[PDB]
Amino acid sequence: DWDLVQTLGEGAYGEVQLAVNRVTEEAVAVKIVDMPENIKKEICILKMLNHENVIKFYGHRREGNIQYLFMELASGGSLFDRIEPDIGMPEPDAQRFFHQLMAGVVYLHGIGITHRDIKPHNLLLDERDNLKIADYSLATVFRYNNRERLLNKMCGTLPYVAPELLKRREFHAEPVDVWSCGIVLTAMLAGELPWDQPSDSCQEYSDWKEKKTYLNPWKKIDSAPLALLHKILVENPSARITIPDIKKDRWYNKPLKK
Ligand SMILES: CC(C)(O)[C@]12CN(c3cc(-n4ncc5ccc(-c6ccn[nH]6)cc54)ncn3)[C@H](C1)C2
Repeated sequence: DWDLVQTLGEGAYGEVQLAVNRVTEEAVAVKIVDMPENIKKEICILKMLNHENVIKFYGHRREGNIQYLFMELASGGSLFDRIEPDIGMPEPDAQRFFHQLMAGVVYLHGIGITHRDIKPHNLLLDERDNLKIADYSLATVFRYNNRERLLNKMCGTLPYVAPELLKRREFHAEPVDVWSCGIVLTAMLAGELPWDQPSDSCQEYSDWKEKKTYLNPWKKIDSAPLALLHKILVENPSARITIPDIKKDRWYNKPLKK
């Protein structure tokens, strides 16, 4: 019924392909997984999703040991491909994408789900350039029956992970996703990642902690979004800005055009 045309992206288990229906020509995204605990959890999370800034899940089909996960194709491609290396993108476009990213993350956190791997390759765009949070292979429950569960597993992508994930045995989920959103905002406004990892052995991270904002990528960023990044990229997660307070930030609320 479907023909595999091109690879769309990668992940820790299986692969995501562009599939074209042999009868209707309908183009969709399909995740093909070989061989059980991890896929059952992923399917469960994908079934919970219903929001404008999260990738739409059509359903799943099992054939022997092979699992197929059907998702709405993001015709605008990835946010990664909108970032010009060493430049970024126009500040109004970055602000709009950031507003949409916050909308999707508030939605996930509201249903007690943490994404755990927010980065430009996992942020896709529809026909009208609406951002959509994709890939739930690392996603997990951090709140159930109004009771929070601490995370105790290391995962994600090193330039995007919060420092507490490397240091603490257990840590709160929401500040970790807030942090990765801050690295995404830095990438959008500067076209470069600030550090390989948020550790003391990383000079670029030490330089940020020492407020050396006269260095790249910070010197490419205007004072208003930089003031927001100073509130997000806070080492101590208990002192880090929360999403309700990000929504009150001067740059977040600044009228911008084109
Ligand atoms: C230019 C071109 C060749 O015509 C494009 C590029 N496009 C896309 C779409 C997607 N999609 N769409 C849905 C979807 C769900 C999950 C994932 C994913 C990424 C990582 N893990 N899961 C990726 C997904 N990814 C990348 N590029 C559309 C084809 C436009």
